[PDB]
Amino acid sequence: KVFGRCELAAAMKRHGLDNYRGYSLGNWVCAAKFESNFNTQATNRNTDGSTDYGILQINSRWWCNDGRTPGSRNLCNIPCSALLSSDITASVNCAKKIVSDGNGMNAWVAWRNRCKGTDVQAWIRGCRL
Ligand code: NA
Repeated sequence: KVFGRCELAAAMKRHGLDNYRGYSLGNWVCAAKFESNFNTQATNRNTDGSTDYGILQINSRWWCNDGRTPGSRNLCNIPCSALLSSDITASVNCAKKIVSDGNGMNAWVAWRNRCKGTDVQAWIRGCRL
C-alpha cells in the first residue's frame, strides 16, 4: 500500500507513535517519506547482504528474520515479510524497539540526514488528526 501523508500520520498516531520516545509525529512521517516514499512494500538490499523492509526500512541485520542474513538477530520476533503489510502494526511495534535501543531516530540514517532539525511539523500540516 502507498499511504497519503495525512493517512500515514493518522495510522502512526492510532498505533501510538506520536511523541513516542519524544519524537513528534512529523519526525515519523518524514522518516517514512525518505525511507519508503510511504510504500509498505518497499524493500532495499544493503551491501552487507541484509535487507531493509517496509515503510520504515527495518533491517534484517537485527530486527526481523528473512532467513538470508547470516549472523543476524530477529530482535522484533517477526518475519521481515510482516513489515510489508498494508496494516503498519508490526512496523510500528518494531520501530518502537528500534527507537528505544539508545540512539533514538539516528538508527534511521535517512532521518538523520534529511529530517533531523528540519521543520518536521510541515509533514503533518493541514492533517485532521
Ligand atoms: Na535477522
